[PDB]
Amino acid sequence: SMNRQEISDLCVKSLEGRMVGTEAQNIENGNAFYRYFFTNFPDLRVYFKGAEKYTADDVKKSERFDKQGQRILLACHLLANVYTNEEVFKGYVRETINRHRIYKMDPALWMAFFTVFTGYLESVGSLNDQQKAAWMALGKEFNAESQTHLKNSNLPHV
Amino acid sequence: SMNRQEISDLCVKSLEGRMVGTEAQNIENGNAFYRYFFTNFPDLRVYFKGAEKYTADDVKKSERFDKQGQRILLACHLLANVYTNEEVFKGYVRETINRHRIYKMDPALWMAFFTVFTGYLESVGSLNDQQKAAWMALGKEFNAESQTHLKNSNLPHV
Ligand code: HEM
Ligand code: HEM
Repeated sequence: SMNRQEISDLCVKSLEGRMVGTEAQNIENGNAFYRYFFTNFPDLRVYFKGAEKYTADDVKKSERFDKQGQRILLACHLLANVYTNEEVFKGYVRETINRHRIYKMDPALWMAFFTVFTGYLESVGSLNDQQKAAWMALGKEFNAESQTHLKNSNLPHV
Repeated sequence: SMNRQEISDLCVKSLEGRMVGTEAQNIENGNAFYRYFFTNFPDLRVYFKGAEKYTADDVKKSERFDKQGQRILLACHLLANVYTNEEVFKGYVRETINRHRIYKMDPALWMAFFTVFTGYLESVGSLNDQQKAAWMALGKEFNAESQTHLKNSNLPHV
C-alpha cells in the first residue's frame, strides 16, 4: 500500500517531538525510552548488565541511560531517515544485528522491539494510525532482514 | 549556495556505484577503500592495531578489512542519506566521534578523512565537480560538529 518514501515520511514526522541533541530535553527524549522500556518490559532488563533490577527512577538518574537513550533514539532516527534507500536500510539492519551478537538475545525480540518503540511514542504523544502502521511496516522489513542475516551468519534465528 | 537536499542528493548519487551489500562486489566496494587508504595514506595505518604494516594485498585478503570496509562504507552512506536532517546528521557525527575516542586520533584528521574518501571515489570512477563539492560541504559540517563536540567533551580538538 505505502511506498518507501511515505513510510519514511511518516516515521520521520512521528519523531519530530523526540529529536536527538545535547540539551536537557533531548537527553530526556532518550532517557524516557528506557524508563518506559524498563517499566513495561521488565523481563528484558536481563540484557542490560548491572541494570537488571533498575526501576524507572534508577534509569532517570543514570548517566548510562542518558547516553544509551541517545544511542537507541539516534538509531531509530537513522532507520526512519534512510528507509527510502532499501540497500542502505538493510546494511544498517545487518550492522545492528552484528553489534548485538554479544547480548545473545532471543531472535524473536527483533520484531518485538517495534512494539516497545511504538508504545513509547504513545509514551509521550499522538501517534496516529498511519504513523503506527508505518513503524510496523518498517519493523516488518527490519525483522525480515534480521532473520535472514542471522541465518546467513550461523546464528540463532526465527 | 547548495541547500541540504542538493548536497544529500549529490553525495547519494556519487555512491550508487559503491553500494553496501553482501555480494562479492559489495564487499569489494568496502575493501577497496582500505586498499586505497593504506596505499595513499600509509602514515595513518598506525591507528589500525595489528595492521600497521599492511600493504594493499594484505588488506585485499583480510576478512578484517572486508568487514571494516562495510562499516566505513555504511557510515558514509548514512552521512549522505541523512544530511538533509541536520539534527540527525549532527547526532551521528557526535556518535562517530564518541566511538573513535579509543584510537586517540589527531583531531585534525576529521577534516582530512573527506580528502581520503573523495580521493577514493576518484578511486573507481567519475566524481564530478558538483559531487566533490557536495562531499567537501558535508565534510566541513562533519568537522565543525566534531570539533565542537570534542571541546564539549573535554577532549583534544582543533
Ligand atoms: C528488544 C530488542 C533489543 C534489546 C533487548 C537490545 C539490547 C541492547 C543492550 C543490552 C545494549 C547495551 C546497552 C547497555 O548495556 O547499556 C544495546 C545497545 C544498543 N542498541 Fe539495542 N537492543 C534491542 C534492539 C535494538 C534495535 C532494534 C536497535 C536499532 C534500531 C538497537 C540499537 C542499539 C544501539 C545503537 C546500541 C548502542 C551500542 C551499539 O551501537 O551497538 N537495539 N541494546
Ligand atoms: C582519518 C580519519 C579516521 C581514522 C584514522 C579512523 C580510524 C578507525 C579505526 C582504527 C577503526 C577500527 C578499525 C580496525 O581496527 O579494524 C575505525 C572504525 C570505524 N570507523 Fe573510523 N576513522 C576515521 C574516520 C571515520 C569517519 C569520518 C567515520 C564515519 C563516517 C568512521 C566510521 C567508522 C566506523 C563505522 C567504524 C567501525 C566501528 C564503529 O562502529 O565505530 N571513521 N576507524
